[PDB]
Order: sequence, then structure tokens, then C-alpha cells
Amino acid sequence: THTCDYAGCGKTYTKSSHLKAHLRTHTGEKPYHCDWDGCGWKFARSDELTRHYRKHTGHRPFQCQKCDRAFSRSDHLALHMKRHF
DNA sequence: GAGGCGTGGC
DNA sequence: GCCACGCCTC
Ligand SMILES: [Zn+2]
Ligand SMILES: [Zn+2]
Ligand SMILES: [Zn+2]
Repeated sequence: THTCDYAGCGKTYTKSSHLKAHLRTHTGEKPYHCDWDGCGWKFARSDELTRHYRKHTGHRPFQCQKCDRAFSRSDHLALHMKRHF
């Protein structure tokens, strides 16, 4: 339904916002800026900025309930959990 | 773990 | 558009 019309691409998406995010791969647009003092990094996706900030802060919101390990991402925790079983 | 990215409820 | 699931590849 939503087609990339940049050059020879033609990739397709189910939401306008997915296509808009995809277009940044062609334009080099990076609207999400880190505001950490002195940093300067910018990203094409908001969740990429979120991941980046967790590098700055070392915040690990996803705590394993079966051992002491914690993670910055739910998918990391999920894979780790499989190791307990 | 980290980077890239498709995706759908809101 | 945000957020955050979660898959693929390294
Ligand atoms: Zn494209
Ligand atoms: Zn930064
Ligand atoms: Zn554990």
C-alpha cells in the first residue's frame, strides 16, 4: 500500500509511518538527537535513540527474575530466560 | 550484546 | 508518530 518511490527501490510497507522511517535510509535524515552533554549522536529512529541513551546511563530495565542478570532490552532478557530451562 | 529493522496498538 | 515487541545477523 505504501511504496518507496526513491530511485530504484520499490520496497513496500503497511503503514505510512513505516515508509517514512524507511525513507531516511535514502535521505540520511536523523531527526532524533542525543542531548547528552558533549555527545552529538543522532538517529533515524526514536527507539535507536532510546538504546543509545541506555549506553550513556547503563540503565537495564529488564531484570531476570531467576538470577541477578539484567538487560537493556526485552528480547535480550527473553533469550537469556531460555537458558534457565 | 549490539546494530538493523519490520511491525501493530495506541 | 510513539513505543516497544521481537526477529535476523553479526
Ligand atoms: Zn526505499
Ligand atoms: Zn549520546
Ligand atoms: Zn537469569
